[PDB]
Amino acid sequence: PALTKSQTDRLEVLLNPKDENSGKPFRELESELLSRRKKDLQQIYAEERENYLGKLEREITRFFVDRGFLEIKSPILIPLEYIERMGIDNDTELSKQIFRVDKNFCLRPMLAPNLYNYLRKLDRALPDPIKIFEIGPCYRKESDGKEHLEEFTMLSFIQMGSGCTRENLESIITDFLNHLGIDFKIVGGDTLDVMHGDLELSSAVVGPIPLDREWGIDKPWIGAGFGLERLLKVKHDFKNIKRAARSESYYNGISTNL
Amino acid sequence: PALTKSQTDRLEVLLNPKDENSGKPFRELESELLSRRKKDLQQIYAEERENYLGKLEREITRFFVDRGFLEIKSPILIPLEYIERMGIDNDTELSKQIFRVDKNFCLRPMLAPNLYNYLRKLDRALPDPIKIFEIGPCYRKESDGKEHLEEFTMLSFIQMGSGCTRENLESIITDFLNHLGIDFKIVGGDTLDVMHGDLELSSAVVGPIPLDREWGIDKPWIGAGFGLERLLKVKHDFKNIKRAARSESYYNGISTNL
Ligand SMILES: Nc1ncnc2c1ncn2[C@@H]1O[C@H](COP(=O)(O)OP(=O)(O)OP(=O)(O)O)[C@@H](O)[C@H]1O
Ligand SMILES: Nc1ncnc2c1ncn2[C@@H]1O[C@H](COP(=O)(O)OP(=O)(O)OP(=O)(O)O)[C@@H](O)[C@H]1O
Ligand SMILES: N[C@@H](Cc1cccc(I)c1)C(=O)O
Ligand SMILES: N[C@@H](Cc1cccc(I)c1)C(=O)O
Ligand SMILES: [Mg+2]
Ligand SMILES: [Mg+2]
Ligand SMILES: [Mg+2]
Ligand SMILES: [Mg+2]
Ligand SMILES: [Mg+2]
Ligand SMILES: [Mg+2]
Repeated sequence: PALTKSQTDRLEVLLNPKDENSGKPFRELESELLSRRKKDLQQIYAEERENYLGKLEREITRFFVDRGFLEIKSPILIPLEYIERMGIDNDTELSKQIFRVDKNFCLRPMLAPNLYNYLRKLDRALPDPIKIFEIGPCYRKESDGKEHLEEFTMLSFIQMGSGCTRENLESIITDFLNHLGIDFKIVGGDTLDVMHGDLELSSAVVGPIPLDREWGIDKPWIGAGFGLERLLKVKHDFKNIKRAARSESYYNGISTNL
Repeated sequence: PALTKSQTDRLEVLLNPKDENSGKPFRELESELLSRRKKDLQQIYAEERENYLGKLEREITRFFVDRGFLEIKSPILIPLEYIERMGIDNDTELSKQIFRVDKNFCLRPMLAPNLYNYLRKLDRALPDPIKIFEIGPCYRKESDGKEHLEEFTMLSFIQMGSGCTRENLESIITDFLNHLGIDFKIVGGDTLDVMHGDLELSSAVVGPIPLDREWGIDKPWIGAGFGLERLLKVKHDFKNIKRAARSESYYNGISTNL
């Protein structure tokens, strides 16, 4: 007879985007998909052995290092006061999304506060313009599940000082996404969102903005923040973002429950 | 007159391992070190632009991928039950070191529980022996500060099935550390610690151990866990591990308070 909804969910777990009702019962559809997915893992294991998320991070790192941006690795566990100093008050959606740790810390929901601090300190040492980027874990409590992870990975890059125009911002974005092979449109201090269909890949900002002064920043700047799992989702055409996440249930978008 | 202890602390912050009392007052020692450290940052910014921690991670990744180990990226935020299932009861030192998040989660203090789960699942897909590794953030509350970080980075690798001997374990360790250029001694299921002088670089284990069965593991295995910041500390001869940490105060071991 027809597939149950539960059986269809199970097959959808094992289904990869360009695999492709029939006289075929569940048992045989499942056995066929199990066989294909095991072979996919075997092929990764025999050849490249790289995780997509780690690999994307290395590729993005190369891109920005080669374009003059300094690679930052800053804390993931940050002072809780950075959150209010970011102007995230009980008025904003974000205030409710913070994972708190102990009395005085939290998991960073974005890279911005640490990068603000790096911008100010590095301005004492480095010639104009100051170009930096970080890639790493960020955390947000989320109700939604298809485009949101509670544990995700952000790329943020910033240029500060000379050349901080909207055109140069859009140009970096454009070179970046064409380099990765990802289709996009830019939709618009100035605040621009980089969209893939209805999926937000990035929020980008042309500074200065009034918030800067809280962080001791008094120069023009441009920057953007990207979700790596969203980039992976689009690039590999995963229909659920959980296939692109740090996970025990998926490896390079392949189910590990085989 | 003599340097105050506070002034000496300040200079020690700006002092890098092979920089080198005098008729020289604080102001001029400080200005000289400030000048050298700014130049160090300028040189990084002009040339390589890579963060040491990120770079070490890429180098370690290459090493294990090239030796047949599958690269894993698993959650950092893990179920609290993984901790007790690791046999970390209120009897062990570790139970007191867990950063809890919400009711049911915590920051992983080690990579082992997630890798146990990957070993069991991948054994259904991959040929013997199963070789995997992960590098990423781990978290422990620590009282000590000179060799311990509360936020650090672990490398863990595991081989499971055939070839899981103490000799092959010691051989991987040995090739690994000679590749990185780090001096060590191995000190000794079997439990071995990889030492640099009095500093522990790694705990390594030859399985099986009784804990395996909790995780559905019933094969021989060998593995080890390394602190990346400790490796960096030794390699760059930093006298405090905070120079090797994710930080807003140090960049590649250079003070950012200039
Ligand atoms: N929970 C999440 N899971 C996965 N990626 C995320 C998440 N939150 C943000 N991102 C990514 O980080 C980028 C910058 O963060 P930003 O604060 O602009 O997100 P956002 O505007 O809250 O996104 P959304 O409207 O989709 O919630 C986003 O464009 C998105 O790509
Ligand atoms: N708090 C920490 N900061 C930095 N590195 C750490 C920390 N805890 C563990 N490591 C690194 O992780 C490796 C494996 O973890 P393990 O649980 O064996 O540490 P440990 O035996 O508790 O170390 P120690 O005796 O130094 O506390 C250690 O050999 C060490 O290199
Ligand atoms: N607003 C996003 C992306 C972003 C925008 C501007 C600057 C940066 I640095 C990052 C975020 O930080 O959540
Ligand atoms: N005991 C250390 C290092 C280690 C030892 C054996 C196996 C693995 I995988 C890792 C730890 O996991 O904290
Ligand atoms: Mg949001
Ligand atoms: Mg949005
Ligand atoms: Mg946004
Ligand atoms: Mg310890
Ligand atoms: Mg120990
Ligand atoms: Mg140990």
